[PDB]
Amino acid sequence: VPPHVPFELSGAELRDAIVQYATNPIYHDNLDWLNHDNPYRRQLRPQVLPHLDYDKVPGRENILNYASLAVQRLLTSVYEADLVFFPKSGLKGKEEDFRAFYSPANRALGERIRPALERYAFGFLDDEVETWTAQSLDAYLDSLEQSPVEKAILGSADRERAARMWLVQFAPDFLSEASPMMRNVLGYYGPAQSEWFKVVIDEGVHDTKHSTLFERTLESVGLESDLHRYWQYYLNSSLLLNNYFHYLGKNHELFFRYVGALYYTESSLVDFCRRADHLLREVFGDTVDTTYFTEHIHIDQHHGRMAREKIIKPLVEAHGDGIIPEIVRGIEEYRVLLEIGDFDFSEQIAWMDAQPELKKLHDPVFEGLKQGKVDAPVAHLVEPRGELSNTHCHDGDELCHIVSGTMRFESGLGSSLTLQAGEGVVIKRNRLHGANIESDECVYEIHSVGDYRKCL
Amino acid sequence: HVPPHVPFELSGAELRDAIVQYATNPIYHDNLDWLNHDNPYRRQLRPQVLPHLDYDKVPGRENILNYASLAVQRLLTSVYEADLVFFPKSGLKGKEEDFRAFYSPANRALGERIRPALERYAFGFLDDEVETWTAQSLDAYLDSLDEQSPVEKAILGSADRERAARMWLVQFAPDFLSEASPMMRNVLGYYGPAQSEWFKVVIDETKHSTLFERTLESVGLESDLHRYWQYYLNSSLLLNNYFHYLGKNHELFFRYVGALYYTESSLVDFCRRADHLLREVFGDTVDTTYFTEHIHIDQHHGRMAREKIIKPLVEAHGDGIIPEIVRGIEEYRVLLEIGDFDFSEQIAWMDAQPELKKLHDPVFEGLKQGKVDAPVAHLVEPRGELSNTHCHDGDELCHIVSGTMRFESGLGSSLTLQAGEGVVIKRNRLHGANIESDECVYEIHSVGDYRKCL
Ligand SMILES: CN/C(N)=[N+](/O)CCC[C@H](N)C(=O)[O-]
Ligand SMILES: CN/C(N)=[N+](/O)CCC[C@H](N)C(=O)[O-]
Ligand SMILES: [Fe+3]
Ligand SMILES: [Fe+3]
Repeated sequence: VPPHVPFELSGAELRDAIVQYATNPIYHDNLDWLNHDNPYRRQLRPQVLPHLDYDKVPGRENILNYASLAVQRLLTSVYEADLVFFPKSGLKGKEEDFRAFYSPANRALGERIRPALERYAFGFLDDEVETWTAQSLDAYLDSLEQSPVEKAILGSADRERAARMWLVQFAPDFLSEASPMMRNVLGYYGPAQSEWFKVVIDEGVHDTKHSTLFERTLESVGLESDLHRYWQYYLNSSLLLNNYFHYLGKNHELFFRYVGALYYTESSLVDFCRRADHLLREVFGDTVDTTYFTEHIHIDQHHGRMAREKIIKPLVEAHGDGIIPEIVRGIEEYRVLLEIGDFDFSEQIAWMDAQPELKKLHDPVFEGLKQGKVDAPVAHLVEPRGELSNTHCHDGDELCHIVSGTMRFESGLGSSLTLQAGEGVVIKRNRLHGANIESDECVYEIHSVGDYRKCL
Repeated sequence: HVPPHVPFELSGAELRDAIVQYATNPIYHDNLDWLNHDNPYRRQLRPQVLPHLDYDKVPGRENILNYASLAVQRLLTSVYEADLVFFPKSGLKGKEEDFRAFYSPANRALGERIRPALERYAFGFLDDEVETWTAQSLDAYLDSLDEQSPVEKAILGSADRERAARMWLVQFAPDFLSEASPMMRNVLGYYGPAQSEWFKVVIDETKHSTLFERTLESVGLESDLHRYWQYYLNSSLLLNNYFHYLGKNHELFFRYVGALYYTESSLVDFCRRADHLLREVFGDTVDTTYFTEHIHIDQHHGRMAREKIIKPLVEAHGDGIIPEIVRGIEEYRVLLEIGDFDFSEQIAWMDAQPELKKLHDPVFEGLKQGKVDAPVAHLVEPRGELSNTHCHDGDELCHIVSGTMRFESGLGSSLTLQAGEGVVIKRNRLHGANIESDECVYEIHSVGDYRKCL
């Protein structure tokens, strides 16, 4: 038997493999803000990927940096090669893209880089979450206010816009509802397998399928339900939460983490749906369809009790107390990700609402640079009409200054500024944004100021 | 600027090395026993032979029961099954290291890198075995689809009916004990009304795996995966793997739609024959509930598949998908033919062991007359060196010089070979051996066609 060479992929070889995956034409920059009923095109900004360091895994303070957003986008695309999608309008005329996404090559290239991407995406959780007995576990589960999202949306300068931005964050999860969970039903194991399957079944009648109900919610507020129309408006943290469940479902060494996360999500579901129904009704009035959420507003309309009694209990008995720390870890990791999502979304809404003031704030920041309060690297850019900078973020504060021409500066769904000669905008660290050129040519500068407040 | 795309490429020595890399995980090394003992993480891939196979030369149908094809089928089963959840019947306690060796980032990535090449090797021949359509002509075709069956003939014609039937039943263990797992692969995602129709079929599969457990146990077999790994025929793995292939690779979704229609439409006849044959072989003691769940004509999802899956998909996605639907049906039918042949051949081979032990004498004598010039391998193996099951691409003569060998030809099919004895080993037939003396000295003569030595 030849010696086993352990799997290894790092450094330049890893960078090249990531670029190889992501340079498939279906991943190149979109010329528009939206994907138009084409579930095979996902914007991975492959031109930036050669310049990121995938070997240096970020901690929590840096997980909203651009490299993390880039990796979350990559991971979503890799996981979704296992999911079936067809366009709403049918496959006719989209066969080439279908075959580009579902190909032996696209799968193999993505699967080769998946281990490194998962370390980059989830490695920080090792430091955010810390032997057990059946006794300790029972106490723990037993021990488990206006929410951050409610505050963000209800306090917004534009409540309807803020709520629409919120709703599109759920498109990949709710429109493919239960897909990551279904990954745990394949195979051959104990009575717990049928219990898992029961939960999945709840999430074959198409009209009552929960994804169909969420389609109606989106359509009732003027949004569309084709995946991934709103790709460029998906926040880092939203992708992270969705990806976490594909991670747990695909990687069966993490099965017991999923068991924990299932218990916690089912136990929290009714409160989540009640709040969602209330908030949406307050924002949109009679016209919003909240049936997706009201399917679970009755106190017993969840699978939490069954998860504890028919999944956790039999698994601990069968497989021993060694699995308990994994159950707890799934719960605690998921709770960390929820915190990150609340922060990221709140920050994004504030950033969208502040655009007029951040356009004005360009003036004193630009003046500060002239006075030499900060010595800021400058990038000088010249871009033609319709060069659409697909959405991204930067790791420090940046000042965008227009020398000549006209730019549409995009900060969120329904959140835009028109920047003309001599105008600009303060771009806040980690905030999702993009731009398009509206004149024949636009000449502009990006100044890397670090902390814009030092220029004031 | 966007860097140029380097197309995915893996072939030649790099591919061989990658296959060996995957398969040298300790959980894949040769078993010291004939059976896996309630450990679903250990699968025998005979990694020591893998460096010497040519994965670039894709076999045609005449060669798909050759050893390289068996080796690739074993590899593919293991690669696909990393996506399936298994725990031991006795629980995970004491098997955690193997659990983590199978479900690891490395094991998955190594298997996925080689999956494209393995699938070309496994299924490439179908391109030449199966050859624009309209909704009209598809209807005519489906309408045109339809005497002991080959399996009935093989089992009821056997020298040992109970043994033949047990050998048959273990072939289904990976499929039936994980029932509907490959089909479940098609329900993930977001597509039309057909998604919910697919899901309904999956739901419809007491859970059926539990019923098959009872069938196995009623005839003295065990239901832990993969106890009987070394007795799984090439063709059985091929049939199971085909459905994981269709389910994992969504460019093949429409092939799966066709294969679903055909399997549902053939299910009742299959189950009726299985029930009758098992009752004849075993009498009152066999539990056939797994099969009698589907002995009623038209009580399958065939009509729904045609009206609620095929029809809406053709309307939505166009007539371009129709040839793929047909191809799934025709490919599956080819694989069934191969399975019928392979299983029939294996049962005949098991039943003929006493004659093939006697036939060693004239074949060995023929080699002395100078009838065939045959390459000879001279082997010396200690007690308990268990040659995990495999096959050869030509007929081989095994001759024992000294010591004692258990020569294994199938489940419950064994010969004891002593000094001066041996056996004719028929090409493509699954077999192995164990050494029962302190040392056994023996010879393998590559005779090609043993009949030329007579
Ligand atoms: C308004 N521009 C901006 N925020 N940039 O980061 C520069 C964009 C540079 C280039 N068009 C791209 O998409 O990378
Ligand atoms: C009875 N022996 C036999 N049929 N062989 O092919 C050779 C056995 C060679 C070696 N033990 C192996 O497992 O490959
Ligand atoms: Fe930018
Ligand atoms: Fe042999």
